[PDB]
Amino acid sequence: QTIYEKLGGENAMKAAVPLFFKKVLADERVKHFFKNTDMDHQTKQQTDFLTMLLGGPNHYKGKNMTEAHKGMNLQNLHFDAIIENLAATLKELGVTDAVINEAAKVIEHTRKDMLGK
Ligand code: HEM
Repeated sequence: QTIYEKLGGENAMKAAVPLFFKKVLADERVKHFFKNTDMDHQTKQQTDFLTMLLGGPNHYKGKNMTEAHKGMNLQNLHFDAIIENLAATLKELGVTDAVINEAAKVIEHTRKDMLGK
């Protein structure tokens, strides 16, 4: 069983990513980083990245997490906000706390790759 399957597979991921962006783009700590972002493109990259990271098909062709956030000098409070919004998204979509934690635990390894770049 992969975390991707536990979350409900492809239709669940396609629902979760725009709901995660709806919470990110409402969060004072991080919404402004997206001011000039093409959000259709970013929906596709982020769906492909999370799907690959959580054990679904690997079709991610984007940048690595240092390149993706290069020159943003992101701080720990920004990464906490992204995790909090993904957790709130998956909870609103009916995922149990155990599965949200498994997913967060994988994503958390990316923190050192993108902070302070
Ligand atoms: C730490 C707070 C974070 C902020 C403020 C943030 C913000 C951003 C922004 C502004 C861009 C794109 C610049 C543009 O193309 O318009 C980007 C690219 C990306 N971010 Fe983040 N991100 C953060 C954390 C995360 C996390 C935790 C992940 C994955 C778990 C992630 C995955 C990505 C991916 C896949 C891209 C796309 C790279 C590509 O287009 O090739 N980010 N991010």
